[PDB]
Amino acid sequence: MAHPPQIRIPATYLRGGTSKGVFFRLEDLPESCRVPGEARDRLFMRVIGSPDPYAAHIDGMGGATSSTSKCVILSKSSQPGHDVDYLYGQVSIDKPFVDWSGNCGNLSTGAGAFALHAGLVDPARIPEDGICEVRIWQANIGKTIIAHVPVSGGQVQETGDFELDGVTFPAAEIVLEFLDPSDGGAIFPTGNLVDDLEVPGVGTFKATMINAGIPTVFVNAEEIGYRGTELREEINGDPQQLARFERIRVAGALRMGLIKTPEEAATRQHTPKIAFVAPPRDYRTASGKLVAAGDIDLLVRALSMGKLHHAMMGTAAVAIGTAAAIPGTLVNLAAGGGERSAVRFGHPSGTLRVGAEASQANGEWTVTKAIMSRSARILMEGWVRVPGDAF
Amino acid sequence: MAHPPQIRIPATYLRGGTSKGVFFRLEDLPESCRVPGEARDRLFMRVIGSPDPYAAHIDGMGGATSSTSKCVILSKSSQPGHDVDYLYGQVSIDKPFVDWSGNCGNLSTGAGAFALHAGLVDPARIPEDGICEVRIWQANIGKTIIAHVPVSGGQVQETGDFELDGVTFPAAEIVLEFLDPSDGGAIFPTGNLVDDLEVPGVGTFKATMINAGIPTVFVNAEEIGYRGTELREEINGDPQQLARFERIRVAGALRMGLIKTPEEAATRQHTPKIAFVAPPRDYRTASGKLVAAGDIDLLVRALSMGKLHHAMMGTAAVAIGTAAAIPGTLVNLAAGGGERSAVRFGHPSGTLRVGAEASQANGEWTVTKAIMSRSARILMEGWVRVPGDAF
Ligand SMILES: [Cl-]
Ligand SMILES: [Cl-]
Ligand SMILES: [Cl-]
Ligand SMILES: [Cl-]
Ligand SMILES: [Co+2]
Ligand SMILES: [Co+2]
Repeated sequence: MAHPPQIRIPATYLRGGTSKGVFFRLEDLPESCRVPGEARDRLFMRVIGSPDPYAAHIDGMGGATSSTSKCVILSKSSQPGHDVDYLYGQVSIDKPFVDWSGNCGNLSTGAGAFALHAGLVDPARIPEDGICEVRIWQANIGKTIIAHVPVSGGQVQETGDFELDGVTFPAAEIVLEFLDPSDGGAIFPTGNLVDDLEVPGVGTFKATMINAGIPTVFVNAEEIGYRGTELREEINGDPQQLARFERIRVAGALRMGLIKTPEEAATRQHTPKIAFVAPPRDYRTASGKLVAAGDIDLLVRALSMGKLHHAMMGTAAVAIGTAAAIPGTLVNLAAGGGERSAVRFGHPSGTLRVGAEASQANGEWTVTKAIMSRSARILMEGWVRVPGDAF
Repeated sequence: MAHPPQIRIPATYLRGGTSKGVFFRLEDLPESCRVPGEARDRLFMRVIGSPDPYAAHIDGMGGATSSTSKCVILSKSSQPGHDVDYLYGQVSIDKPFVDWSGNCGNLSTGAGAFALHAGLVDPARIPEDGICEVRIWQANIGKTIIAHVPVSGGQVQETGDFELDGVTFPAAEIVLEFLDPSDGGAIFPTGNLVDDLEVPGVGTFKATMINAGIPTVFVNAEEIGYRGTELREEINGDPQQLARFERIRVAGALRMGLIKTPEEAATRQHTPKIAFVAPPRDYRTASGKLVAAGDIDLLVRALSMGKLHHAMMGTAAVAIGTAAAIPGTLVNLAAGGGERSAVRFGHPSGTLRVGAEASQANGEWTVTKAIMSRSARILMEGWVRVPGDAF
């Protein structure tokens, strides 16, 4: 017949962190799609509803945003010491293209949960009640992610009271550890944990300039004239303040070797970031919610693209966690000094717990872990349908 | 336990026309949700991922647009001469509200298909191969919709080569008939099928002013200086042309009693619409595709909000079909006159087949049917999950 029925493909549609994706077990895919290739790419384009000239994904599982135009394959890992191989495809909205070159750290959370819903983890590793350490081989980039997935009654504990910025409703916390994570080069491009940063016409300030997550210039709130508790309204409305921060950011860029000249910074607004830190202090948000000093290890405020950020940027959260873990940095010192392999920092809209491990050898630091918390949940499970001739 | 597992609710996620919705059988809903009420509303808010302050529906089935924030309940009809009752809930994105007062004609297409996937139609009515006449009681507004759903092998024929504007991929055609469809009042507010419309400083033109679908002023292309084949670029770049059309539109508004004064039209830009018609003629689109005169019954071009529309507005498509069916209107005459209970018209980007039936009694016309074609397909089927405490 000219128009056979659609194919039904077992799938699970999950929220993983602040993204949605359609998840497949490798064995559930059509035979032609069980290796990488054009069939697989076509299949996922079609599941998602791409390429779409209307840019709306009305005819597929996509939501017409980068956060909602994603497919994931999990399989039992061939890689020693791992439970699952995790492959992530970013489906272009308007072009026929599936990009396999990246990772989605948000969908990693979903990979750990799905590994268990999918039956891909050795049951010797799954408690009746507790935590399952799901060992994920990120197959796109060749790196390990450990997802500590809570379990009740032998099944993933999905529900709970853990809040994640950008996730409307609270759910159960899944802690992720990115092992040996990888603008490359030295963690401390100046070779020092703290430098005297000269900012022409502004001052000379202590600063930690760190390349971890994202190149970031950190300074002490107090020294640059801030309390560390400031919210967006008291900064983002004063161009004089904002211009001053940019001067510090440019000075650090120069000192970090990210630009050769200060005018080069006009056209390099994304990195480095600029943030200021302080020891903990009670403060209230713009919303009205109180954060007590006892509840946090330090305060951090960061600017992105010339404005104070409302919470914290993802890669900058990694820079904080990394800097906190390395004793002697301004972030470490703000958090109390000594060992700080996990810290909870207060940002304008709430608090965030991050962590890191790092080691030293001939002055030279290596980051061995990035640690963060996210959540995941199943939205729908069953089968996706596509036309059989579409791939 | 403090956080029980999510509930799994049997559901089907379908595209119906140019919308997506989550479809339920009434019997599959939790007991508390099998009558209208707060539980049901909460359930659907939660399935969709509302209310969402981020306006992104990352934590639900919604797509954060009005077209993708919809839930549907079908049940076996209690209403004599009907197969299913069809209830549609529009879920607000940012407020906790489900609106049950409207219909979605696009999701009607999905209602007819789902009625069959859901097993809700008497099998005496379903062929092995042919068409199933699904008789839908639109429970929100109290009206009948007949969906002619194609069937192969005793199952809905979903796939096919029928194109619908706003639907990325072709699928099988489902013809819908809206029985006794219902700015109300007379179909012809002037009492005439054609009037002499005086447009100050522009001219006096034949016009059909019809209230069906939407109040529309129709004129003959030739008389107002157009060929009827014009595309957007040759009109939408000339303010003098656009101002002239608006004068005609205002003249018709006045004559239709929709405004008391011409200045009132400055703040009433949505109705009436203004369109011009012509007998069929070959033309090429901006894309480059040729439409032959033999393939169409007439040409129609409409303006909305002061600009030539790229195809045709939904409610204006109904006005065309209705006017075509009523012998003596300019639309009927453009289409060849006589009986025209279905017509295919050529618009700037393609062609559209619409239909109507109407009857006359003491000069007074009543529309008994609106007929149009759409398509539907299942995107995913199985179960949605929500937290059990969410509703
Ligand atoms: Cl195959
Ligand atoms: Cl496998
Ligand atoms: Cl219940
Ligand atoms: Cl029922
Ligand atoms: Co709770
Ligand atoms: Co085809």
